[PDB]
Parts: sequence; structure tokens; C-alpha cells
Amino acid sequence: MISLIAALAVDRVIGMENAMPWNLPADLAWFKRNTLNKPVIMGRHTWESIGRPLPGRKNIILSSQPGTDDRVTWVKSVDEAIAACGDVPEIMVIGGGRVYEQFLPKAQKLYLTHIDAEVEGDTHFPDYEPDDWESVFSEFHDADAQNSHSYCFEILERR
Ligand SMILES: NC(=O)c1ccc[n+]([C@@H]2O[C@H](COP(=O)([O-])OP(=O)(O)OC[C@H]3O[C@@H](n4cnc5c(N)ncnc54)[C@H](OP(=O)(O)O)[C@@H]3O)[C@@H](O)[C@H]2O)c1
Ligand SMILES: Nc1nc(=O)c2nc(CNc3ccc(C(=O)N[C@@H](CCC(=O)O)C(=O)O)cc3)cnc2[nH]1
Ligand SMILES: [Mn+2]
Ligand SMILES: [Mn+2]
Ligand SMILES: [Mn+2]
Repeated sequence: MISLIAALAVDRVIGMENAMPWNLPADLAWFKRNTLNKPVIMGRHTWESIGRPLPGRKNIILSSQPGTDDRVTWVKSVDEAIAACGDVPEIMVIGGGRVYEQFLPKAQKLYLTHIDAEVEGDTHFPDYEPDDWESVFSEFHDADAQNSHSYCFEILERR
């Protein structure tokens, strides 16, 4: 099973200048809980944005050019990325925009955080047909001293 996980601001913005400008510790905690002990697939730009391997996860990087760091696994195509994960129950695709576009048609589950924040971005989550997805979990949270925006955790499963 392939799943995508992402945090979306207003208008499906996911990034600006290869960064995420907001800071929501509760969402990063949700990301860690849902990805720990699973393989994570990311594109090269997202690898450079994170800046280090994510501990406790098999890190697989998509790039057309040779890898430059043997602490992670480098692959050259979508099919190779999936194969490098082996026989696991759930593969997590962690972005960015171009990678999400390629894996969306193959995904059975979306873990989405909807952040009530307006930011001027250059990267968006793919348009996804709402009729194809059933919401099986949603949990709203108001802003607090640690999290400066309200946010909604949602899990969607392909119908
Ligand atoms: N809010 C969120 O949830 C979230 C999550 C992830 C990322 N982001 C943000 O998203 C932005 C990065 O997204 P992005 O769309 O620019 O880039 P990306 O999807 O991270 O990376 C694209 C790169 O991945 C490689 N790639 C992708 N598909 C490939 C394929 N089929 N075969 C081989 N290589 C492939 C290419 O690398 P080469 O050029 O080396 O071939 C391509 O240039 C940043 O702003 C980041 O902060 C946000
Ligand atoms: N829900 C969600 N939120 C995000 O912010 C997110 N970000 C990315 C891409 N960017 C990043 C940037 C940093 C870390 C990171 O350092 N995560 C730590 C959290 C611990 C911490 O730094 O507070 C990790 O161990 O996973 C992960 C992804 C991909 N999927 C996401 N999914
Ligand atoms: Mn091929
Ligand atoms: Mn197999
Ligand atoms: Mn806000």
C-alpha cells in the first residue's frame, strides 16, 4: 500500500523557496508518529530541504543523477523506488510537489494536515478529485501557545 502525507496551507500551498515557512510542532509530531518504522520516499529537492536523514525510517531519494550520500538509498524511477521498499505493509511518500503528482494515482491513503494559514508559495499539492476519496478520520485543533495556526488532521482512503 502506498500512502501520501503532506501539510497544506490555504490553496494547497506546500512550500516556498524550497522551505516550509510555518512552524507547527504538533504537525511535525503527527508526521513522525505516522512515518516512524516505515520507508519514506522523497524527491531530491525535499531531501535538500530536510537536510539530513530521518531517523528510524528507510530514506529513499528519487533523482535522475547519481547519489551523493550513502546514508540514504538513491533511485532513478518510481518503479525502482517502490521496489527498494521491499515487502512492507505501508510505503510513505513525503513529497515534494512533483513526487506527490507521480504517486497520487497509485496511492490508497492520504494523511493530510490542513493549516489555516495564508503563505505565498511556489509549490502546491496536486489537485485531487474529491469524489475518489472517503474521509475516515478528522481532528480539529485550535491554535495555542506552541502552534500559531489552527489545523485539521485528516485521513482519506480511496473509495
Ligand atoms: N508541506 C509539505 O507537506 C511538504 C512536503 C514535502 C515537501 N514540501 C516542500 O516542497 C518543495 C519541494 O517540492 P518540489 O516539487 O520542488 O520537488 P521534489 O518533488 O521534492 O523533488 C523533485 C526532484 O526529484 C527528482 N525526481 C522526481 N521524480 C523523479 C523521477 N520519476 N525519477 C527521477 N527523479 C525524480 C528530480 O531530481 P533531479 O533534478 O536530481 O533528477 C526532481 O527535480 C519544498 O518547498 C519543500 O519544502 C512540502
Ligand atoms: N504532515 C506533514 N507535515 C510536514 O511538515 C511535512 N513536511 C515534509 C517535508 N519536510 C520536512 C522537514 C523536516 C522534517 C523533520 O525534521 N522531521 C522530524 C521531526 C522532529 C523535529 O525536527 O521536530 C522527524 O524526525 O521526522 C520532516 C519533513 C513532508 N511531509 C510532511 N507532512
Ligand atoms: Mn522503468
Ligand atoms: Mn515484493
Ligand atoms: Mn492562521
